[PDB]
Amino acid sequence: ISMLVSSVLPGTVVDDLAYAELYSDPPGLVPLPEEEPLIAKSVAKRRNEFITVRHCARVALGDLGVPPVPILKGDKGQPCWPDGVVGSLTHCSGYRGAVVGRSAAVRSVGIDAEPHDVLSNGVLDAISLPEERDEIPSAMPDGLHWDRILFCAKEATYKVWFPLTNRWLGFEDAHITFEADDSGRTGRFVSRILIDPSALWGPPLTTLHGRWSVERGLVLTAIVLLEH
Ligand SMILES: CC(C)(COP(=O)(O)OP(=O)(O)OC[C@H]1O[C@@H](n2cnc3c(N)ncnc32)[C@H](O)[C@@H]1OP(=O)(O)O)[C@@H](O)C(=O)NCCC(=O)NCCS
Ligand SMILES: [Mg+2]
Repeated sequence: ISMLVSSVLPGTVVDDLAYAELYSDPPGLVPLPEEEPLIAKSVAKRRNEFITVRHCARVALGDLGVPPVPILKGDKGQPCWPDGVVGSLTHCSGYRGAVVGRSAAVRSVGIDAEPHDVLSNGVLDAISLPEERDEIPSAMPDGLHWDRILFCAKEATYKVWFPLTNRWLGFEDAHITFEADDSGRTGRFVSRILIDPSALWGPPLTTLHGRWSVERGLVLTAIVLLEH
């Protein structure tokens, strides 16, 4: 099938990026030796997911011109990319995906996949602002689980943010606004950061523009920031 993450990478960015995805855990994918301590005591389902996602990452790197390398885990769980590379990883039920780019062209990337299923009201209240719960249902087509799409967009926001700030970003630290395309299955979002927006260097992260998509029972979101 066609790759789902394509739908949330706009033309302005897609040619600076490489990506790969899978919808299962193929047998005989293996970790690189350096990675094995990370999943040595993990349950098989996590072990295999980890392996598959790292495999997608190396396939994408390969497309970028980067030889296969181990991808370790940093201090706050972030992937350790090779120098000169930025990227993002995501998994959920029925999806494993990776997007990478060269850091000379791409400042940061965050992606996230979720099942297109409802969230509990308890979760919705923890991850949303009162104003989002008022605004989004009007912006989004009936039938979309906009609670999950919101949640997915917030997680993508953190992933694009952390490599540029090395600071925490909570769910109530960004206000997300949505629009829907005519298809009703794709659209844009903007995350407005509500805390100190300063990057470690360069321009501040004040308003982050992303894309969302619903297809094959999945929500995909992505934010891509280019180097200017
Ligand atoms: C870490 C988190 C963002 C992961 O998102 P998720 O949708 O639950 O799970 P995903 O499978 O999509 O993503 C997991 C991957 O995120 C990546 N990740 C973890 N921490 C990260 C960080 N600090 N920066 C960037 N990427 C990170 C990892 O690569 C991980 O996979 P791996 O363990 O195989 O290497 C999420 O679990 C979380 O804890 N969020 C709290 C922060 C947040 O979302 N704030 C909202 C800001 S508006
Ligand atoms: Mg997710």
